[PDB]
Amino acid sequence: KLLRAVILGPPGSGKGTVCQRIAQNFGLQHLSSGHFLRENIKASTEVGEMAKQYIEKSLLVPDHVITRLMMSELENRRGQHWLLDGFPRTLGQAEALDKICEVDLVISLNIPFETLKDRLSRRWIHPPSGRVYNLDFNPPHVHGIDDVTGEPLVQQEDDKPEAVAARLRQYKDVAKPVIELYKSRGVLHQFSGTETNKIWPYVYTLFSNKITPIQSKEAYL
Repeated sequence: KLLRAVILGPPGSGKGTVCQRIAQNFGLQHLSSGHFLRENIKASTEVGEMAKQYIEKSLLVPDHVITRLMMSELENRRGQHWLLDGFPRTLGQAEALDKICEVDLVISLNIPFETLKDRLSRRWIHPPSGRVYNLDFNPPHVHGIDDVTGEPLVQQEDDKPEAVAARLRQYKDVAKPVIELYKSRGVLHQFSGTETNKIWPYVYTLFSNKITPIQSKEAYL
């Protein structure tokens, strides 16, 4: 009856964007830990003020605080369709979620490493300012130099294949137990394609199979 949907993927996969587009196209509310955290901190709720302290003191909000905050928000929404963006991250979080609902749909965006590494291979940066140029997207106005200063661009260590592969492995170590849990329940769709422009229709058809769209012309595209 009510859709319980989750979208997962590593940083830079496009899941925040796809979630928002799904939210507009299907009239779902975009639910994420980041969004509820900001809301709670802004409103100075009990969990909000804890979270604030975690960020200021340790630069990191513990998973159990995110869990607490999500479960309490989702409990105030049990009469609506849920689209969870990037939650559950960990297996304990998944176990908590399963106590409050039956998850019907999990999408994981598992873009091949070769594809992620190639996008990052044409990133150039102006170190002093942090200005970023992707040559296939937002190239500099003059080859090899910063738009503002005319100073040389460089390729940084964070975008090199070894740094990228290490971050990908860290993400998968955390994500794998959740993927396996939902894979076993028959609810899981993994995008592993090379054409990232196909992510949007791939996700869209999976929601169209569950719920009727609000017939926007902003689907294509």
